[PDB]
Amino acid sequence: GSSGSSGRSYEGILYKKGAFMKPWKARWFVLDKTKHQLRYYDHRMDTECKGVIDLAEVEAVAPGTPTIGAPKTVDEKAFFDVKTTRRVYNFCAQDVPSAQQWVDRIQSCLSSGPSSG
Repeated sequence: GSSGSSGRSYEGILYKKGAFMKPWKARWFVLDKTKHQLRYYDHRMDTECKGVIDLAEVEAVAPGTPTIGAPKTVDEKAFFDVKTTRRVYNFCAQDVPSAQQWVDRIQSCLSSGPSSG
């Protein structure tokens, strides 16, 4: 991170696969490093958070490719899939880099393993 002070975590635009008539939906996600969870609100600063993704339940992530429905803004070197216990998630930032940061972030808080080394 470093860039800007910001709260005690990160926050940026994050879309989600459509899987429906309509294309992907752009939502405001919240990469909480302190809570290690994924909080996304329908609208920037909504009454309450709608849905959570325990990063601690993330198996890993991989840079996927732009499919149908996705935005024609971001590139292919941005989209990143998030694997969890529940199911696979399709996410992508609004930039090739901005995305990489999203990954590194999520990847920076995957699952607890062996310490010391």
